[PDB]
Amino acid sequence: PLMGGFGLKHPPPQILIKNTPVPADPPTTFSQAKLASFITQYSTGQVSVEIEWELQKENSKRWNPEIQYTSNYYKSTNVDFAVNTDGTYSEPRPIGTRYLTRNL
Amino acid sequence: ADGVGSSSGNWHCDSTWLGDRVITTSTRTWALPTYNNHLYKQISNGTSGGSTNDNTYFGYSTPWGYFDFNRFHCHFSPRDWQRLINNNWGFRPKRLNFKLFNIQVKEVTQNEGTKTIANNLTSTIQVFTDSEYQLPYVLGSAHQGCLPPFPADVFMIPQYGYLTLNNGSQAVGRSSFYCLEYFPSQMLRTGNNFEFSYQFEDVPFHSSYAHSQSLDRLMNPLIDQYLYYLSRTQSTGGTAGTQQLLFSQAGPNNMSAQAKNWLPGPCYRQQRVSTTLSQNNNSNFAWTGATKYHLNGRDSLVNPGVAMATHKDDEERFFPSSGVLMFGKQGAGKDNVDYSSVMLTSEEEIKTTNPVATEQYGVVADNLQQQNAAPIVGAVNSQGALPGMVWQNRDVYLQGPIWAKIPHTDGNFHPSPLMGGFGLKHPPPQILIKNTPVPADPPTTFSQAKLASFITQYSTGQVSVEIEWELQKENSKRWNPEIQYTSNYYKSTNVDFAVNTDGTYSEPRPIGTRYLTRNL
Amino acid sequence: YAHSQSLDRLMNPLIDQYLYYLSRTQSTGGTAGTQQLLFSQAGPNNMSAQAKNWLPGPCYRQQRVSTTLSQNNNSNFAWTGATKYHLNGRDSLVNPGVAMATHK
Repeated sequence: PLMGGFGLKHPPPQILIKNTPVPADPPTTFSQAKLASFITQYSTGQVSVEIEWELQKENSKRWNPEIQYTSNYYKSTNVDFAVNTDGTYSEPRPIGTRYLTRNL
Repeated sequence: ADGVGSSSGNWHCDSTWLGDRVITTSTRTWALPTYNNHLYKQISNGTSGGSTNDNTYFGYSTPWGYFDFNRFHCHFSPRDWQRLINNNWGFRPKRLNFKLFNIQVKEVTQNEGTKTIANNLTSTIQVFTDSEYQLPYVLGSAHQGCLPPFPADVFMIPQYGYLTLNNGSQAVGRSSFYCLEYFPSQMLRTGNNFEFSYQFEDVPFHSSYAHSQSLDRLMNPLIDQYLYYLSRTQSTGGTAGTQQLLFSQAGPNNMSAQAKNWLPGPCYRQQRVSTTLSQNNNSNFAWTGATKYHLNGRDSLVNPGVAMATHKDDEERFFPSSGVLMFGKQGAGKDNVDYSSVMLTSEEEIKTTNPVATEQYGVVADNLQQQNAAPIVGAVNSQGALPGMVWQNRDVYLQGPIWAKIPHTDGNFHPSPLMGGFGLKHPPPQILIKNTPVPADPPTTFSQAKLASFITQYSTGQVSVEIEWELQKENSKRWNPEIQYTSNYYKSTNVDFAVNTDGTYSEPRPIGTRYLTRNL
Repeated sequence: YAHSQSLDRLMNPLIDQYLYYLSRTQSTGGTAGTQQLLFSQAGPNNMSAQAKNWLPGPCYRQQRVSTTLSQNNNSNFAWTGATKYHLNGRDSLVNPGVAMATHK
């Protein structure tokens, strides 16, 4: 994929969910028209997704230290990757996946 | 175990195509109201009012509703119907399975002007099938109220009623009254579900195909016949007309004169109507010039009638008045709607074996000729069954009825439904459903009168019907390509057999079942 | 046994049919009679116009005779007006004939 990712011929199936329609009271005389009146309704619940990942461990003879991803040492008004005073979670920066080096 | 917090069933819609079987299955959401305030009622219409003698009836409307799946588009998507009619010569139903599940019962109450709706967890509904066919069988009259063609629609369940012998509006002595509470029925609360299985009796395959040969062309075009016919009764080329009997062998030159083993199917004539308005007469002949039958003093229109070709070659515009099934387009009125709204079916394919609906069956002699008396030949407008006669049944449609119940009688002739379908002596039992009445608070002092005050109530739920179909595969040595049913290639504002911008599912045209050919 | 339903009344009296029939060939209410094709669904109001799956049994007509003497014609039509069949040059009276209702 050009956005980056894992191209999959059979990706994880997409899960579809819908509230079953519940009709409001029909008339007492028969009518062929479909029922256009429903009870206003919504649903809530919990969802768990669990992915097992396989890792390729870094094995390298490089003598000097690697570059690592580290948080800023200096003081700040609020912590990065944490809620603010109002309770809003924010992500300060995009975090790329490549800090390690290999030989080309 | 069942309960108020667990679902009684799952949603299933599929068509499984395996070998020579196809199993179609549908699920819909229904809503069943309370009919007749839980009352049986006599209903009748007499000739005393503006009604004529033909329209009189006597019968009863019940509190009960009933499920009707009897139309094909209940069980087939337009794509599943296309696989069927393109690839197969015939099909017949084998068995069905039926389920009610996920039943909600809800009470509704009015306070001033506000409405409110609440679950009633302890209420029931009553469901029974008439396995023994002890009730008037009201399916197969092509009534509305079938499951919708499109699975996302929610439909109202139709009220059950029946008609009985009458004289005028009054009832005769043989008139029957049926109390439906007098059968055993299963009672279901919101955790209960209902199921039964039915197996179709052996029925001939509906023939989905056209003949690639007309009935009168079965001959070899190359070879003469050894039989003779009477070619000429008069002397040819002579200065006198002296009569002489001359015989000839029929051959490629005159095929119309050859001897033939078979005859076209039976004929009962219809009046011809043109879609071009100028060609029709100026009058209202719809009822007057109609083809009717007369039963116990009441004239009943013959609709659609015996299966007959809609029109002959190179006449598109003519159709028999009552002869063809007529379907309406989505959102069409019930009364005096214009021609553009209806969809006229046509039988093209049976021109081979069947006479044209609007024309005479043939011509027979009216007299015994003499040297004095000229021969006279009359037309045959209506012709019953003769030996050596072959015909095709009317074609089923995606919008049309699947089966009918063969009346129980001493005798019948070729018991196949005239709307098209599968005639069944033991059709699928009709399923009856009703909300059990729940009384409003009775008085604190005893009274003998029955309780007329009830809690306003209705129920909803899910219904699954699953039919296994047997297929007759097409095996043909035809070299050139068949005609197939195909969607239009050109662009359009909206897709055929799909919802529009407003969400309304529509069916553009009736789809007949015969695109394949066989040899006659 | 007798049937408790006539052959043409097998319908549900409550519900309309989804099929249509040709109700009127002429323009209604207009100062001109210009022909126009108008279709309608048959229903409880007109049952005679509904589509039906079956037809009444076969018919071979008989001459009608009244027990009231005054109503009958004055002649002897017993043999002459009789319903006969013709077999090898001999006319045989059709008796009793195909099963048909005696009277309406």
